[PDB]
Amino acid sequence: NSVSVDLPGSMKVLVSKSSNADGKYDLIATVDALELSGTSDKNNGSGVLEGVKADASKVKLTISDDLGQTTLEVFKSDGSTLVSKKVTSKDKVLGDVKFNEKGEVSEKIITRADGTRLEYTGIKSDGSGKAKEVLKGYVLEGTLTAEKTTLVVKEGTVTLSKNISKSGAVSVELNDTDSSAATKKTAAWNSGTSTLTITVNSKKTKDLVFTSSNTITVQQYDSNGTSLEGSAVEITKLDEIKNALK
Repeated sequence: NSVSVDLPGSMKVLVSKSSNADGKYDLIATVDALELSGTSDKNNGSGVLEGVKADASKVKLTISDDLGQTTLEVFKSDGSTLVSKKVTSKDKVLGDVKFNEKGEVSEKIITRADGTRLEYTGIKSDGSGKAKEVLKGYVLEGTLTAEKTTLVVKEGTVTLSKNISKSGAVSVELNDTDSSAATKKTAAWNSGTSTLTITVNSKKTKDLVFTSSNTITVQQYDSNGTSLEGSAVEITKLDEIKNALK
């Protein structure tokens, strides 16, 4: 009979213990009540399974040869145009994509391995849309273009912009429309340490670090402006980011 194999994306597939006359393995899977079935030339659970929803939408589950990745697709009833695609990759990142009546991407939600998310909605043919990053404790809102995602926090005359390039690189900037040189904030970005250093009146005031854990930390310089003091504090609420910009 069969062997159960654990899949990425909280799924299971049952694979036949031995092969058929063609050398092939039977695959069976239930996905949210829908029975899928398939045949594979490998013995490990990898391969393609198919089924059809009660509304006649076609479904396909594709499991990569190394079991690292699953793709779950729903199609219109003639199987030609995508309706939804959910891809869990070997680093457990999820991409959940919705398509327009013409099967072109309209919405994409990325869930990172740590549970933080990028939510892109109202995606248009040029790759532009609306964006939101959902972090632990707070959300950042902005826009998407084919160049970059730009999330924005505003506080007084100060605008902080977090940019995620098309390839995933982060960079951050600060603009202040204050003209009083005593009080106007400016900032320099170090992409090497992923640190935004803020300055007021030729004195460093604080370092904002945009971490590889998708957190933001704040650490103040001493009253001189010369050197850091105390220790970095993790932002836990959008107000604490706003405070850092005061």
